[PDB]
Amino acid sequence: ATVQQLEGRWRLVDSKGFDEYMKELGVGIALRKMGAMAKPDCIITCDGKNLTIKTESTLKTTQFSCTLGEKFEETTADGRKTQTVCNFTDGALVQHQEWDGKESTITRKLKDGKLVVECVMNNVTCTRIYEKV
Ligand SMILES: CC(C)c1nc2ccc(Cl)cc2c(-c2ccccc2)c1C(=O)O
Repeated sequence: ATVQQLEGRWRLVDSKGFDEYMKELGVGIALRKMGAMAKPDCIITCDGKNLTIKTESTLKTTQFSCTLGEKFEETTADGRKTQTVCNFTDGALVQHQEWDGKESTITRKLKDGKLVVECVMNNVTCTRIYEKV
């Protein structure tokens, strides 16, 4: 298991719990409708400890870059300005976001050749699955 195994362009094939996660975040109706109906690609590139994650669809595209282990200001899809850290740990990329005394974790793992993305805030969870393209 290495962070490099997560590289490439990945296409969303299954979502569960995403709308609920967005309601927990407090996302408004315009963006929730967009997120319910987008089928984005995820594009992950990594060079050593440098990581970029771009999420791309007609409806909505976002991108961030970071150094693994380093705290940075991430502007999210829904416009939060979080203190984020990403680490590759026990075979998963773990992204922890902190803002206004709130927290959310997003994990990304390779399973059976598919990218599995899991999100949680206050026990409200989502699982999104991507196949490689
Ligand atoms: C971190 C992840 C679960 C995520 N969280 C979000 C949290 C809130 C919103 Cl409004 C969007 C997202 C979007 C996302 C970005 C573009 C198209 C569809 C979904 C994504 C995404 O797929 O990158």
